Amino acid sequence: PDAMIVIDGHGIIQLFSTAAERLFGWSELEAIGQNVNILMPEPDRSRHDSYISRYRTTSDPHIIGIGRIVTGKRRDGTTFPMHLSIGEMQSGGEPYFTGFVRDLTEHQQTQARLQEL
Ligand code: HEM
Ligand SMILES: [C-]#N
Repeated sequence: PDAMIVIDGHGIIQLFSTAAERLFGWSELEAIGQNVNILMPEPDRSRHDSYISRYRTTSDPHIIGIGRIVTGKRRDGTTFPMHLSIGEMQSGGEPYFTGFVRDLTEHQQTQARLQEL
C-alpha cells in the first residue's frame, strides 16, 4: 500500500493515497483535480501533457509497465529521486493510469555518503 496516484486520460489526479500525501506533501483533496505535473520539476512538468497525448495517439508504450527512476517534486519545492511504475487501466470507456512510487532519497543519500568518504 505505498504511494499510489491514479490519473484520467488528461493527466488530472483522480485518487491519491495517504502515503502519496506523506511523500508529496499534498493532501488528497488538494491533489485531486490538479494535473499530475504538479509533482515533477521542469522541463518534464511542461512536457508531461505532451507525453500523455503522444501515447494516447500512437498506442506506443515508452514507459507503460516498465519501471524506472525519475526525480519528483514535493509541495515545498524540494526534488527527490523515486522509482516509478506506470500501469494502464480502463473504466467507463476511458483510460486511467496508476503510478506506484517508491521513494529513493535515503538510497541516494547512503550512496552519496559512501562516495564522499
Ligand atoms: C512525478 C514524477 C513523474 C515524471 C518525472 C514523469 C515523467 C514522464 C516522462 C519523461 C514521460 C515520457 C517518457 C518517454 O516518452 O519515454 C512520461 C510519460 C507519462 N507519464 Fe509520467 N512522470 C511522472 C509521474 C507520472 C504519474 C504518477 C503518472 C500516472 C499516475 C504518469 C503518467 C504518465 C503517462 C501515462 C505517460 C505516457 C506513457 C508512455 O509514454 O508510454 N506519470 N512521464
Ligand atoms: C511517467 N512515468
